[PDB]
Amino acid sequence: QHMSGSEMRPARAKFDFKAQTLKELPLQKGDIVYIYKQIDQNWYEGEHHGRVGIFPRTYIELLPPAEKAQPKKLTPVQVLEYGEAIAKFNFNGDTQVEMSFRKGERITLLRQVDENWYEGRIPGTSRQGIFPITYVDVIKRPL
Repeated sequence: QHMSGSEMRPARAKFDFKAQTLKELPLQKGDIVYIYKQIDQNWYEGEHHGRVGIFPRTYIELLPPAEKAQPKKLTPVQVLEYGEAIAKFNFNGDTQVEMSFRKGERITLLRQVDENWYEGRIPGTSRQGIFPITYVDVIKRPL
């Protein structure tokens, strides 16, 4: 609400730095530090090993780049699957709203118009149309 206290950023120590004063704290190559406040353009301040001090920004890397694609693991939720179906009988429509298919093509279930009618499309979205359920066979209902 106040809009103050920006979040710190993870910085990586490019090299090791020896503390010369109490304000300055020691840093070792590879040591990760968090910059909660920038002392100056040439000096940065952050926390390391539970300690706080200052060091030349030229010795650390502010939020280093990520070479990993970052798969973000996975989750059982936030998922979806399209339904599958196959025509039971050859079908030859004569209208744009009505598509055509043979007695062996796969169909993607989208939704049910009413009870005996539904909308579907061929994988890849090549064709789309409506037709009676009694003329198609379902393989897997949508979740």
